[PDB]
Amino acid sequence: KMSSELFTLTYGALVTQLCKDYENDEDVNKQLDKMGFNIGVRLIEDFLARSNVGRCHDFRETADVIAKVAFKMYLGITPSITNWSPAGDEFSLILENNPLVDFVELPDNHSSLIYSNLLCGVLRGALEMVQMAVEAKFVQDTLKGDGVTEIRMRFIRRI
Amino acid sequence: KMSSELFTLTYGALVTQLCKDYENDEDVNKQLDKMGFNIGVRLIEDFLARSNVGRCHDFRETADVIAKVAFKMYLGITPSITNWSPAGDEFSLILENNPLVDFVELPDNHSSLIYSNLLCGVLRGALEMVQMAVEAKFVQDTLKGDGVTEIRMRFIRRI
Repeated sequence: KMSSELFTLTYGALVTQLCKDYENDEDVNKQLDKMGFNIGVRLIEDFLARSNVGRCHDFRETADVIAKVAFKMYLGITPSITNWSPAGDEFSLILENNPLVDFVELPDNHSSLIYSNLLCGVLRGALEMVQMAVEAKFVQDTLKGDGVTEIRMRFIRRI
Repeated sequence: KMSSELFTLTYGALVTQLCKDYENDEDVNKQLDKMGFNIGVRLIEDFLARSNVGRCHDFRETADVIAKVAFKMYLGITPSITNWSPAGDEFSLILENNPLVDFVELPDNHSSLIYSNLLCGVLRGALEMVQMAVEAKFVQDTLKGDGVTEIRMRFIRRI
């Protein structure tokens, strides 16, 4: 196990490089999400090998495992699961900080950048590989002056 | 604290992006080292705040702190310190794996890529900020079929 500061600074270098390569926040958002997807498709293999979940396609069990096991294992934090839809097909992950944003305050010119957008791709890619089509999106971000960071996750369909 | 697999895959995404941006292994090596330098100049502040070292410019004490505290804290591993020069101005860090290379075997066409070159920049940038000019370079790499990964560090001058 390792503390996170070298990880967060390395992620910072990646965002910096993408900003150099695209000079447009929406393009950066997109590339972070695509990279995250590729990471998630690989990361799920590590996770399933190390965990006790096996084969399952239950959305609530999935929320619990993501929040209480995967976030802890890979980011050192445990977000809360809140704000369930009536159908039980949508939930939020609530993070007290932004785990990738220790000490990285945004320029006012970059209001549209979703700095930690990689994480949405990772969630979507990982779950695709266990036959669950989901959408993950930031709806709050402490970097933008919100009181929490919130990732909203929606179950679309079984694959 | 967090396990390393999301960190190593994120670093992988960074190397991948640089390979797309440059298509030349030497250019990638250079950019990783430059990014590492920028990271090290920031990381040293985190480290000094969290540690008991204060103000010091002793090369052997520095080797010990790097190996036994900083590597453990930021990468979850403790390299050995070996192979001291007679003058005590050069030493090696010996790593049993490549910490950033879990599951990333190189193409034969990329023999010149120093995949984890970011780490050399981090070492040099961090030490510059405590007034020590050093050179850090990979001299062995498990990714290239060597039996260990070895980073050679040389003290140049006080700044």
